[PDB]
Amino acid sequence: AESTLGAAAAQSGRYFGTAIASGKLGDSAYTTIASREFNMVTAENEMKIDATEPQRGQFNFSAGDRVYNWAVQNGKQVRGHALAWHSQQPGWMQSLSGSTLRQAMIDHINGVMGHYKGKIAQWDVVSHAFSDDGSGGRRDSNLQRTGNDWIEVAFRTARAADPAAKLCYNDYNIENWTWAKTQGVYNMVRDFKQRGVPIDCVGFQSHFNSGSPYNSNFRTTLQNFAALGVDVAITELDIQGASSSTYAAVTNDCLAVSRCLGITVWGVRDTDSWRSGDTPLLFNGDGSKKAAYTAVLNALNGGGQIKGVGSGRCLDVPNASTTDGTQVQLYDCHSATNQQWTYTDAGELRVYGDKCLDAAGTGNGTKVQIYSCWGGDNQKWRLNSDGSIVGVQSGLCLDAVGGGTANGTLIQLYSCSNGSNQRWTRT
Amino acid sequence: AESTLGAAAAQSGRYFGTAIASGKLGDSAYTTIASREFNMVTAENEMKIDATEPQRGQFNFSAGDRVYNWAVQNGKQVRGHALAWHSQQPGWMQSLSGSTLRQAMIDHINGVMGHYKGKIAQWDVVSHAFSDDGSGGRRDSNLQRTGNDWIEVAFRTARAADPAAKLCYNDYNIENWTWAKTQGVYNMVRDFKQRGVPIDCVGFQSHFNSGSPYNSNFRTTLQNFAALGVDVAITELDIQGASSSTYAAVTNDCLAVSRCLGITVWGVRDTDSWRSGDTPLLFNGDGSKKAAYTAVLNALNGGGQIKGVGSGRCLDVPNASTTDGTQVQLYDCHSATNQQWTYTDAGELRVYGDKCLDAAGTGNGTKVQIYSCWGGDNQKWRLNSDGSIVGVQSGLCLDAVGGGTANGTLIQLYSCSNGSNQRWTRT
Ligand SMILES: *[C@H]1OC[C@@H](O[C@@H]2OC[C@@H](O)[C@H](O)[C@H]2O)[C@H](O)[C@H]1O
Ligand SMILES: *[C@H]1OC[C@@H](O[C@@H]2OC[C@@H](O)[C@H](O)[C@H]2O)[C@H](O)[C@H]1O
Repeated sequence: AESTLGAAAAQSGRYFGTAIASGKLGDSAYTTIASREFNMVTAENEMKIDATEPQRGQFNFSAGDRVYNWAVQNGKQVRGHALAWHSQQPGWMQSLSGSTLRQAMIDHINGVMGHYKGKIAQWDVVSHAFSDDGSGGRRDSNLQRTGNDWIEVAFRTARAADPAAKLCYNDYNIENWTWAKTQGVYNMVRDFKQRGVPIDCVGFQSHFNSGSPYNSNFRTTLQNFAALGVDVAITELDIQGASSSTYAAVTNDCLAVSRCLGITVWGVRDTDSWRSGDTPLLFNGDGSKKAAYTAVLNALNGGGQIKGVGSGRCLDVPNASTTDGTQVQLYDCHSATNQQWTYTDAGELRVYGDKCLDAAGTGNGTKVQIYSCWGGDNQKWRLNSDGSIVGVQSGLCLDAVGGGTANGTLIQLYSCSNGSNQRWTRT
Repeated sequence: AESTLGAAAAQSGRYFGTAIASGKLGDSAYTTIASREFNMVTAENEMKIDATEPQRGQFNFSAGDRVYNWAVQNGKQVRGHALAWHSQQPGWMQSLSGSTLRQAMIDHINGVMGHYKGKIAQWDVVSHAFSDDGSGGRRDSNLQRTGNDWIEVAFRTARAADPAAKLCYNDYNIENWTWAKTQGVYNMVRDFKQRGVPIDCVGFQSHFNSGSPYNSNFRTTLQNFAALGVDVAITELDIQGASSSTYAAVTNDCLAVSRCLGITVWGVRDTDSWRSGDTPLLFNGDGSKKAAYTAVLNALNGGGQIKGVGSGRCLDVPNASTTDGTQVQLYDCHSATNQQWTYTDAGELRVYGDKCLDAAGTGNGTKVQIYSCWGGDNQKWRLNSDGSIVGVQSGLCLDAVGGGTANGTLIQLYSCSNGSNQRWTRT
């Protein structure tokens, strides 16, 4: 299969997952998308320390089990997150220190993994243990204060608790190979593999934004870790603005690494994101597939003028007008700026540099025209492999009215039918 | 004098107003912006029929006076809206028809205008009375069903109630001259003037979006009505996406017509808008001035490479790199693509076509770099006449670190100081 992300990833033995929030499982729109598109699930918060052990020695898996059960019942594997780290610790653990904390860490690992023994594909045993100060050293936390060997102990503890799960070390800002933090983690994992410390995978948060941009060397980082004899996984992927090229680039980086088990995006819809202001996911708040969704799907499946297949004519702006509201048409192809369209990272089809292919509404018969670019979803489009061009907001296809093929035939939105008047070739 | 919208508009004897919502007056950010920028106020809902006459014969001005008092206390004039129309009628009026409704309409006009007698600059006596069906005729409402002369009667009643107020007929979709609706309204106003019916102005909602685009013939529309002997006013202006060129065009249309009294935008911040999803106003949710704000201010005030004054060097992307996160610098100006910036309608400074001048943060010293364009406010800039370039999200100026002038000098964000290292020209 290749119409959904998970199924597309499965073609190469990989998975495409998401972070599930138990509180959203009652949202039909949410579950419809999540059950259909992903085959791997990570509990967004339900399996963390405070959620699973609210009081010292008192475990609770009500929320964790609901996420786990929803996942397995809907055909998805699960990544456990997270067993031992400085963040979101319950009040009682935050106050602990020394051997007492070290013992509480061990007890927590045994309790949680024991509850889910043999049912978890991957466990983020330790996460966010390194600093961002630029030294490439450990983060100063109550756990780190118990001794530099706490991470190694956590992993040894984890292996014994559940030998069937892949044990991962997860962190962020370790994607760019030139960063000190990336090197610090690399050296630790290398040391671990050399000394025989039980670690099977390294998780890369992959939280990209202009403050910590994606860089092509992320593939090199993944390959360098894979060379150490550990699998790698993109664990919390989200990209500020959801650039189509960047999402495709990250997807292809995993596909280029044999040991990359799969990719998980941190959330379903932008409105479900912990960073919603950055609209960093693959689905909009209304549940519509974004331009980035198609870019990712295309990559997973192994994937100028815009000419209509049925007419042989090009998408044209009448008389090279730059007036907002000018409906586009079909016209004999020729070298002119009013027939030169540029597909942007945001999913727009631009002309003249700052004018956007624009849908004047959302239903069948909607006029498609040029309008000043401003970021509306009615100005975003998905370029499908079959040649159809679908409006993000409407979910409708660019359509040459009535199947017309002569010069002057107007363009509208219309239910996709795979008709020749809805298929386009880019040159 | 020329630093705020109202003051700039006053330089041509006009006003620049907004719609005020009484329920938002407790918001310090809201009132700070509103009090500072506008010299005309329209109550968004507080002076409508249901808000001023909750029961037949029982008037209530608690809501209206809160808006009125705030306006006068802050030096603004007031546009009354709206006395007789089909929308937002209280239940008791919705139940009326024929002569009973006709008298209730007259009583309402007398009651409300009497309360505000002599304190209102303009009153939208009747609003939204024409149909959008293309016939150019009247909208079917209980008022229209009382007789075609209801509008005339409303105006005659209003003149007698308060001879000091300018009486306006307000409507939408009457901006494009070619529309039947526009001409139907024109015919009515012409008839009124010819027969001596008291009408002093025509208000144009000016609600523009790709579904009902702004058209340059709007200036001829304004001119046509002005020639009838009535003033004109842009009453509820908002533009989808807040296109800078469109906002400037509309502003210039009013500035070109001597009888255009002024412009009112329908709201303060995008988040306050009745159509917030179209981010159609001049201020963002966090209260920052958008690129469109500067476009309007510039227009009211009379109306490639980016060289730094003093250094004489141009904004340059190091080694013509296209890598996200590359900090920009100053460098000898030369015909190169890694220079050549394009200011878009959305307020971006683009390079390479799809890369955006990007601020990785909001404080002083913030790195200014290139990043994929996605619409973030940290990618929007305002080009001031003094030569400064201010980041919309940060409110800080593009700054050449340490006042450096040699090649390699990095660009950052920094509190505006009018220094030569924060002044740019184009070129
Ligand atoms: C990676 O970063 C995202 C983390 O998830 C968030 O943690 C804080 C919660 O408030 C938020 O809802 C979560 O999405 C995740 O645990 C890290 O590993
Ligand atoms: C012009 O259009 C906007 C109208 O104002 C809105 O009316 C409906 C309310 O729910 C909304 O809050 C208002 O902004 C105005 O009255 C018309 O003249």
